[PDB]
Amino acid sequence: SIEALMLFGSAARGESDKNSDVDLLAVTSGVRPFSKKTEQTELQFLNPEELLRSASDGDLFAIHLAFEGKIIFDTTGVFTRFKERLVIRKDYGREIKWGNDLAWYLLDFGMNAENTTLVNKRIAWCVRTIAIARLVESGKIIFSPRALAKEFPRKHVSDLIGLARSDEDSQTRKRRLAGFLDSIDSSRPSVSSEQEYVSHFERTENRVGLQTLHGLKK
Amino acid sequence: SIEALMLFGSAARGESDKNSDVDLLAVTSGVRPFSKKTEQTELQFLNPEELLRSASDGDLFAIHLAFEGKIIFDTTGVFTRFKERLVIRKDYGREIKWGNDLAWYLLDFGMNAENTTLVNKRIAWCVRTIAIARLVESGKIIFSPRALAKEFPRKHVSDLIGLARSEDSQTRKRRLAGFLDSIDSSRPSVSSEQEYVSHFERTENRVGLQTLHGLKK
Amino acid sequence: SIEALMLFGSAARGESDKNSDVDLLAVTSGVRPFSKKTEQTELQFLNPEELLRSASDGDLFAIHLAFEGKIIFDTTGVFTRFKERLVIRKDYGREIKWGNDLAWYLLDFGMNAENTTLVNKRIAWCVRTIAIARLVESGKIIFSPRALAKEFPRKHVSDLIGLARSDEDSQTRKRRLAGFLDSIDSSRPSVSSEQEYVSHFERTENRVGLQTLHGLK
Amino acid sequence: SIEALMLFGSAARGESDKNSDVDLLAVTSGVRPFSKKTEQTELQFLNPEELLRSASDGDLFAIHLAFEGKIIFDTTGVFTRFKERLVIRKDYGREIKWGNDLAWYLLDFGMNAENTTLVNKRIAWCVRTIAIARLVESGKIIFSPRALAKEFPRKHVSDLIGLAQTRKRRLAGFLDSIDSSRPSVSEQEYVSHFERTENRVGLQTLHGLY
Ligand SMILES: Nc1ncnc2c1ncn2[C@@H]1C[C@H](O)[C@H](COP(=O)(O)Oc2ccc(C[C@@H](NC(=O)[C@@H]3CCCN3)C(=O)O)cc2)O1
Ligand SMILES: Nc1ncnc2c1ncn2[C@H]1C[C@H](O)[C@H](COP(=O)(O)Oc2ccc(C[C@H](N)C(=O)O)cc2)O1
Ligand SMILES: Nc1ncnc2c1ncn2[C@H]1C[C@H](O)[C@@H](COP(=O)(O)CP(=O)(O)OP(=O)(O)O)O1
Ligand SMILES: Nc1ncnc2c1ncn2[C@H]1C[C@H](O)[C@@H](COP(=O)(O)CP(=O)(O)OP(=O)(O)O)O1
Ligand SMILES: Nc1ncnc2c1ncn2[C@H]1C[C@H](O)[C@@H](COP(=O)(O)CP(=O)(O)OP(=O)(O)O)O1
Ligand SMILES: Nc1ncnc2c1ncn2[C@H]1C[C@H](O)[C@@H](COP(=O)(O)CP(=O)(O)OP(=O)(O)O)O1
Ligand SMILES: Nc1ncnc2c1ncn2[C@H]1C[C@H](O)[C@@H](COP(=O)(O)O)O1
Ligand SMILES: [Mn+2]
Ligand SMILES: [Mn+2]
Ligand SMILES: [Mn+2]
Ligand SMILES: [Mn+2]
Ligand SMILES: [Mn+2]
Ligand SMILES: [Mn+2]
Ligand SMILES: [Mn+2]
Ligand SMILES: [Mn+2]
Repeated sequence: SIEALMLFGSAARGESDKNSDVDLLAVTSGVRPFSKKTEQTELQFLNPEELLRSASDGDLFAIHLAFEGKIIFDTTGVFTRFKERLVIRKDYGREIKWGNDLAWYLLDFGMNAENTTLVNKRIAWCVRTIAIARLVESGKIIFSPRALAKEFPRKHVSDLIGLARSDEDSQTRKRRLAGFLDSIDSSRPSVSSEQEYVSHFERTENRVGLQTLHGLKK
Repeated sequence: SIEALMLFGSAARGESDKNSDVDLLAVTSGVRPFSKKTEQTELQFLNPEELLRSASDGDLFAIHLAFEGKIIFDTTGVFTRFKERLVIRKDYGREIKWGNDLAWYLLDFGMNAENTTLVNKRIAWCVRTIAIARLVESGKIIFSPRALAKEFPRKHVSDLIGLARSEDSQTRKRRLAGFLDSIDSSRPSVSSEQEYVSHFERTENRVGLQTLHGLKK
Repeated sequence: SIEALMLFGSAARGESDKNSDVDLLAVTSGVRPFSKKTEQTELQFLNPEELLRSASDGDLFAIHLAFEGKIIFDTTGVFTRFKERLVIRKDYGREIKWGNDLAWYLLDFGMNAENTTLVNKRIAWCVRTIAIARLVESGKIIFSPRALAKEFPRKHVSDLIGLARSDEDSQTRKRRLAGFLDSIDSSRPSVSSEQEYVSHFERTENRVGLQTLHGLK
Repeated sequence: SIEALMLFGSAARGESDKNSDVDLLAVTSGVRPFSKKTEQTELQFLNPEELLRSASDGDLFAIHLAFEGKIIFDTTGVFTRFKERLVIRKDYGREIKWGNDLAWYLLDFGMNAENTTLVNKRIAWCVRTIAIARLVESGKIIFSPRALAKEFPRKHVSDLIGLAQTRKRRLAGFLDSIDSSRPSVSEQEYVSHFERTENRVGLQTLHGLY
């Protein structure tokens, strides 16, 4: 069964934009994490242990749930134990490195891939993650696209996050992503071939990078 | 887009158990009415015009949304315009007869159908529709399966409504016949499955037409 | 200890304005009903037994809590037993008659009273009670001032309810209350003076009439 | 006039006991901060500019509202602008010092004062402000009395905070357990100390006679 249900995302902030979705977190035991999208809705499924682990580890997403989430119902108090476990870290350089390195892979290999929508979705994930992580290190808790652009005013932050649900395949994405990486003083990881990025993602445990690279194939 | 979102059903009452689903209503403009079931969740999609019509027509489901629904968000105020349009009727005999007639068909043809799940679900619909309507007529707003059996205490109400969540099969026909007796029900003047199709079309029993043709699939 | 808190009124409808208050209902065990107003906040205190009684008696205020109230927290489920006990009556002529009789007393004696604020509050109470009850009798659940004037289109409904928080002493209030009473085919009860209004309110169990009458003095 | 309403405190955590209150925050334009207490309810009134200031200055109480408060309604979106302005400070030693100095004053002079109630309220504030400051510096967000004693397990932490006879023995036992140092101060030198260190709560308490 489903122990608890939380509204998060822009709907929990009372904000909306052109193609906004509705974000719902369903806590149910004995299931591996997954999500289902259905006509502008998004259902995120987590088991209770994974929810508590994200708080103990100080996941940026866990910070969002505790900062802006709204409980719809909670029959087990799992969201209370979730907030009790939350430990906000002082250093998110690991998350910054993941978004940094995947941005370089997408720059080197993603701009002509067939799955344009996945590239755009994950280009935004890179810029979003770096912006969220850098702001938390500075003592701020920011998650909305409009506020990330104002609080982390690097080159093309708004444009690149705006790709999150776009099928835009213009080559101006490559020039803008390169300008953003330059504005944050990014350096490409010591890799070249696609196979080397795979090994580097494994070495640095960049799960989203591995999922993105493999997902672009088919 | 999605203007408003409402939690309804047993979760909105804090009465979810093990077999319970999670009921969510999403108001989206332009979409045709449909539902989607995903891992114990049920998403109901309506356009604003359809939502207001159910209020003006005093639909039993609309009374549930207005009485027990818990608004999660509503950017357009559509739920307020929904409640201002609500007109509870003093007479729900039309809805009562729809469930009464379909109950007779399921008693006469559904007890040995292949799709046992659909028959069990639609048997629960007949009993629940009748219980809800009778209680609204007396001035009560009741929708919990447990409270429907206490406030509408007819024979086997809890057992038959429980058939949606499914059990003592092959005694269902006896329990359904017992319920039809306790409500002083009468079978409509039909005696063929085609005569049931004809009766459902005259009386505009859409749930019956869907049920009958759904058992053939 | 406060076991449950509910938001009601216009804030729960998402349509409060600059002149609105914030309506909060607090349930505390072993306490008699009373109200405390604080910097445009209104705190209503009830015990669980009084709350559930208003549902069983079908109080018009209880209908509002059930169809428009939003729970802030509820550690005892008292709002769940509240809704299970609700019984909407087919007739509210008693509440209508209470509002009519008090309106006539204010018209006959209150238009030059010292406590103008109390008179303006209870004038709005009379018209609101009558409008709410009539709309409930017709199967509708209306409570906001704007919708009451639209759904109960009688003379000066909007103006008279607008006196709720007004210190206006103009005699135009008296002419408007008379025009309203004439539009609902109201008739003054067979009472001569102020003492006969007292004996009438006591005989007819008009608690609000007795409270208002002695409130001016 | 009231544009936003928020529930905070233990009721927002669903952890109210027999002696709890109901904490409500009302944002009202053009008012000075003040609070009304009505039959176990606590209404706190703020203007939007003051609410955003507490976020920009990283007030401990602002962090509580952002991570634990439950919005009842918000007609202006001020709570989102409130959360956008939040800047968690890298250090809260200033707050810890304020609570430490006042505790030493109350230990040296307030254990037999007339207003026994006010002494118990400010003593709890000292221990609570110190505990909450530790929790924020460590990245935690649950400011309940049980969480404070659990995460800050010094002697008699739950006893002192639980003060809303034996009070002196356990207050000194707390200062000893945290290796606290009394500031170099008489009761008149405690005044000159709070004034120099800008301990507002220490000033208003001593004159008692978020
Ligand atoms: N821990 C998280 N971190 C970052 N954001 C998260 C997290 N949880 C939920 N969200 C939000 C919700 C919001 O809606 C946004 C959509 O944007 P996103 O680009 O999908 O971001 C990601 C989404 C999921 C993952 C986890 C997993 N991938 C997947 O399960 C599927 C498989 C194909 C498509 N993804 C993985 O690789 O480990 C990683 C990134 O994601
Ligand atoms: N008008 C409503 N009456 C009762 N319930 C409704 C209604 N609308 C939505 N619901 C949800 C809430 C609950 O979950 C209930 C259980 O479903 P039921 O199957 O028992 O009852 C139905 C069977 C058929 C239909 C027709 C629909 N076009 C379809 O093709 O299905 C509709 C309902 O359905
Ligand atoms: N890369 C990331 N790292 C950590 N947390 C992240 C994240 N991306 C999103 N989040 C968090 C915050 C979102 O508000 C929230 C929903 O993520 P989302 O993809 O739905 C974007 P949202 O803020 O809802 O605006 P909208 O376009 O849908 O209207 O999940
Ligand atoms: N035949 C009918 N006529 C009018 N309204 C009806 C209805 N059947 C259900 N409803 C209303 C009320 C349900 O609570 C609500 C959800 O319908 P549901 O099928 O999910 C049964 P529920 O009350 O949620 O308990 P559970 O077994 O899921 O835990 O939809
Ligand atoms: N005479 C009556 N009979 C039955 N119920 C009555 C009632 N008067 C008020 N109510 C119910 C409904 C109000 O919305 C609700 C709050 O009553 P209220 O006096 O605060 C008027 P409200 O609807 O909130 O608009 P606003 O002027 O404050 O912006 O209490
Ligand atoms: N000295 C301080 N510095 C910063 N923040 C402080 C604070 N004292 C209290 N807070 C925050 C957190 C409380 O939950 C809340 C105070 O509310 P409260 O003083 O009523 C204690 P509470 O946590 O609600 O439990 P209970 O005893 O009422 O049941 O506001
Ligand atoms: N029984 C009842 N009737 C109407 N309003 C009620 C009642 N009980 C509480 N209230 C609340 C609702 C109003 O906002 C307010 C004005 O009541 P008023 O009596 O108009 O001064 O007091
Ligand atoms: Mn979203
Ligand atoms: Mn999303
Ligand atoms: Mn359900
Ligand atoms: Mn359902
Ligand atoms: Mn009001
Ligand atoms: Mn009021
Ligand atoms: Mn409190
Ligand atoms: Mn308090």
